[PDB]
Amino acid sequence: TTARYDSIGGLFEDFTQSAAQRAIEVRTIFHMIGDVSGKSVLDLACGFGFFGREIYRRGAAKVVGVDISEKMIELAREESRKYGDPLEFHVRDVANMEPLGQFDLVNAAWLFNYADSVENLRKMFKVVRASLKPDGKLVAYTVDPDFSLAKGNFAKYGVNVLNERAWGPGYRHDAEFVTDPPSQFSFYRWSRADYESAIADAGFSHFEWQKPLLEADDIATHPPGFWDVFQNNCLQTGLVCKP
Ligand SMILES: Nc1ncnc2c1ncn2[C@@H]1O[C@H](CSCC[C@H](N)C(=O)O)[C@@H](O)[C@H]1O
Ligand SMILES: Cn1c(=O)[nH]c2nncnc2c1=O
Repeated sequence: TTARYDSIGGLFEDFTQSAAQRAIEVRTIFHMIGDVSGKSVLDLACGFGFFGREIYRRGAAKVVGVDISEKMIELAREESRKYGDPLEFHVRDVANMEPLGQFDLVNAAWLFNYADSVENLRKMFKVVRASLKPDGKLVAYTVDPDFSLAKGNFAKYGVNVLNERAWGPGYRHDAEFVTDPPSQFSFYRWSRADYESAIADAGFSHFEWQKPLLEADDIATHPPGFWDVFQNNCLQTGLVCKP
C-alpha cells in the first residue's frame, strides 16, 4: 500500500490556509455534523487531523483518525502533541480495514474520491456502516458526480485539475494543489448511480446530497464573477448517510 500524500505532507496544510474553497467546505461540513458534545467520532482520511481535532475542540468525547499515509499520520500525531489533545491515529487503507470500534459519527472529508475502483468504493461504504452505531450517521465530502472539466477548471479556488480521463465506469482526474511548488495528486469521479448503489448495498437506508454553502460574505470578498465556476460546475458535494 502506497500513499501519494507521503510526498505532499505539510504542503497540504499550506493549501488549506490559502485555498478560497476551503472555508466553504469547512462551513458545509460542520453544518452537516451539528453538535458533537459527548459523541464518539471516527475521522476517515483524516490528513493532519483537521476535522477530528476541531470536532474534539467542539466537545467530542473520543476521536480516532485514520489515514493511509504514514507521513500524514506523523503530522497528525505531531499536532496532537503540540496541543495536548486526546486524538489517536491509525495508518490504514480504509477500503481494506477492519472495524476499530462503534462510533456515533463517522466523518469522511475527501475519502471516497480516492477509491480507485467501484469495488473499492463499495468496500469503503461497508467499512463505514460497520463502524457506526445504529443511531449514528456518516458525514462525507467528495467529488460531485456532475463535475465536468469542460465546464471550467478550479485552479483559482485552489485545485488545478489537469485532465479528465476514463477510468472503468468513472473518470480519473490528475490535479495539483495550488501551493509553491504545486503538489500533484489524483482522484476519481464515480457516478451518482454508483455512489447510491454503494450506499444502499452497505446498509444505509437514508442519504442526502448537500450542495456547498456559499455565503454573501464569500461573494463580497472576491471580484465579480469569481465564484461562477464554483457554483455552476461544482467540483465538491457533501453527503450524509444514516443506517
Ligand atoms: N484509501 C484511503 N484510506 C485512507 N486514507 C486515504 C485513502 N486514500 C487517500 N487517503 C487520505 O485522504 C487524505 C485526503 S486530504 C483530506 C485530509 C482531511 N480529511 C482534511 O480535509 O483536512 C490524504 O491525507 C490521503 O492520504
Ligand atoms: C477534488 N478535491 C478537492 O477539490 N479538494 C480537495 N481537498 N483536499 C483533498 N482532496 C481534495 C480533492 O480531491
